Amino acid sequence: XXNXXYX
Ligand SMILES: *[C@@H]1O[C@H](CO)[C@@H](O)[C@H](O)[C@H]1O[C@H]1C[C@](C)(N)[C@H](O)[C@H](C)O1
Repeated sequence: XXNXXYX
């Protein structure tokens, strides 16, 4: 799960 980036 979670997410992140940076785009
Ligand atoms: C993004 O995740 C890293 C790893 O857990 C943390 O060290 C970091 O503090 C975190 O960044 C925060 C601050 C930011 C970039 N303004 C965003 O709100 C993110 C989602 O959370």
